[PDB]
Amino acid sequence: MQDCGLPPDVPNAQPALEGRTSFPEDTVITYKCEESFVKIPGEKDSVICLKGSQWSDIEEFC
Repeated sequence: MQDCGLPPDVPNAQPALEGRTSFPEDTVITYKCEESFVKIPGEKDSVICLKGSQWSDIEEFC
């Protein structure tokens, strides 16, 4: 369906979901590093809901 489920689990980061569990195609979700963690400059900190109900890849960035 034209919707993705929960975004991937990134270690030491938490996504901002704004109170929802389902996201429409092209939805961009940004992660914030957890306490005692700082984002690594020049790294992706968000994912996007693409076709097939699949999220784009994201690597640990904290």
